[PDB]
Amino acid sequence: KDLHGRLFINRIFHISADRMFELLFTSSRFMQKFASSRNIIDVVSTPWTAELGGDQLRTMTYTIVLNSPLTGKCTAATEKQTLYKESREARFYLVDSEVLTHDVPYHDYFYTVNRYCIIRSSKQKCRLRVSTDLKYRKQPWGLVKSLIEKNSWSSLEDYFKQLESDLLIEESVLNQA
Repeated sequence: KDLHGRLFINRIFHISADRMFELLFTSSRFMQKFASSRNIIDVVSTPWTAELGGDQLRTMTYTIVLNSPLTGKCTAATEKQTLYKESREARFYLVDSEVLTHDVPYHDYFYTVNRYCIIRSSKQKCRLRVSTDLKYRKQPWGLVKSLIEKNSWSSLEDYFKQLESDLLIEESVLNQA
């Protein structure tokens, strides 16, 4: 853990900081393959756009195919991302994302905030840190809250485990030559 939330990824990758940003935060081959493998469909992203103070913003929408008897056939989702003005090309990227689901039970109660930190180590190597917090617009109580928490944290752990694994596979491709 860190002060922001549960720390899911904290790993050195032999991928440059700039390439890591491109992999995760543009419409990359890696992301097309990763989203499809997670049954995330109809991905639409606005362009990264500067706002007055120097942060850059974009919005993504997509549909998560769940096929679950607990959460339903699918859910729409919205992800708003902020690339912080403190970021520096080839050195440091900080992206905060706020993710809302539209259709699952209790969708109006909770949302997630993820913080992605990419820090240069060397010319072709960086550290990726990802932390997530589960936030509430309406506080559930007791057994309802425990159900939301257990299912959300389990789903997030599986997602980031696969993201990490797939980045290690991409790392192998990038370092072959």
